[PDB]
Amino acid sequence: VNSFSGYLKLTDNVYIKNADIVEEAKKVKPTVVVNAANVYLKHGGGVAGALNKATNNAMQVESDDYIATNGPLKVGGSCVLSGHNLAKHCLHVVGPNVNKGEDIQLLKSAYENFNQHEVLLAPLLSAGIFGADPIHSLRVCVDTVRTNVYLAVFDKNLYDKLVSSFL
Ligand SMILES: Cc1ncc(C(=O)O)s1
Repeated sequence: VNSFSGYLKLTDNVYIKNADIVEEAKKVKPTVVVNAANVYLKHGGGVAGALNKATNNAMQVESDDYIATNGPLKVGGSCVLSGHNLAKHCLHVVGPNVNKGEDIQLLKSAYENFNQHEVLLAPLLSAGIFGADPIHSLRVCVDTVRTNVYLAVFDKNLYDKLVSSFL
C-alpha cells in the first residue's frame, strides 16, 4: 500500500491523475519525483521550471554544481539529486526535445531510467514544451516502465484525452 490517492489505474504498474506535480509532490513526499530535465539541468520552464520554483531555486543551485563537476547529461539519460522540499530524491530525466530535433526513439531510453526505482511520481516525458505527442509518451511509458509509476497530467483536457484514447 502507498500514499498516492485518486489515481486511475491503467495497467498492473502504471497509474494516472489530473494533478499539479508540485502540489502532488508537496502532499505525498514521494521517495522519487521525476523532473523533465534538459542536458544542462537548466530548469527554466515546464516541469523543471515549476519544480525548481517550488524549491526556491535550491534545485537549480544543486544542479549547477552537478554540471560544473560532471558535465551535461545525455539525451535519454538521468541523474539522481536531492528532492529538496518535494521528495526524498529527484530523478532528472532527459527526454528528447522535438523542438531541438532530437530522435524520438530516445524516449524509450529515457523511460528505462524509471526502472531503477521501485515507485515514482512522474510527468509524461517529452510532453509539453518538449514537443512530443503525449499519447505516444504514455504508450512508451506503459511499454517500457516495469516499476510502479504515478503519472501527473498537467492539463484536464489532455488527461481526459489520454484516458479516453488508452488502449
Ligand atoms: C507546471 C507544469 N508545466 C508543464 C507540465 C507538463 O507539461 O507536464 S507541469
